Amino acid sequence: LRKFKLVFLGEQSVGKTSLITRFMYDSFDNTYQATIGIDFLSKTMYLEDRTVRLQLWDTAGQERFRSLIPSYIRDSTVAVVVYDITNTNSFHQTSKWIDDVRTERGSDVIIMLVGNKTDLSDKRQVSTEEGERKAKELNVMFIETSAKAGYNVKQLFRRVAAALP
Ligand SMILES: Nc1nc2c(ncn2[C@@H]2O[C@H](COP(=O)(O)OP(=O)(O)NP(=O)(O)O)[C@@H](O)[C@H]2O)c(=O)[nH]1
Ligand SMILES: [Mg+2]
Repeated sequence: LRKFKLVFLGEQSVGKTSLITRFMYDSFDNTYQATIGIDFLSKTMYLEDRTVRLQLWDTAGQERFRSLIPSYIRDSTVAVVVYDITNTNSFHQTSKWIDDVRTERGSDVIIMLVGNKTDLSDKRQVSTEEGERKAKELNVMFIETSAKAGYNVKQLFRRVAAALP
């Protein structure tokens, strides 16, 4: 089968896992269950009217697990790097995650920068335009989402899939 190989990266608590579960299961939980190490989903699905093997690695944002991540980045055609629009540190820290992807794959990768939690726009600390500007500077795609609301979650996956050969 064709593969659709993604890795989710980003600081702790930004909503990596929640994006994945909203997409795959239409499921969201307010309760925080930290990802420990690297979790994995492999599923045969239909993409754009073809059978595709999804291989999705969901990494922990905690620094203590970061040493595990390079081999998973190496095997991933798509890297999804997530931040929380309410947390400026999480936004600036996307740089190291993108650098980690470049270290392993150079330009031979699709990267999507995601500003998540737009349902919390009252608490927004990073503008949409700041995100767009950073993405363009780094030569990566950009989207804003809300895993909680189910906003732009399917679109995230559609857009990275559309970039696959
Ligand atoms: N309001 C709101 N909360 C969200 C959103 N996405 C995730 N959360 C919340 O933020 C917390 C962390 O979410 P989670 O998906 O576990 O984040 P993660 O990036 O996978 N964390 P880790 O790196 O620890 O695995 C949870 O309490 C979850 O409910 C969102 O779009 N909006
Ligand atoms: Mg997680």
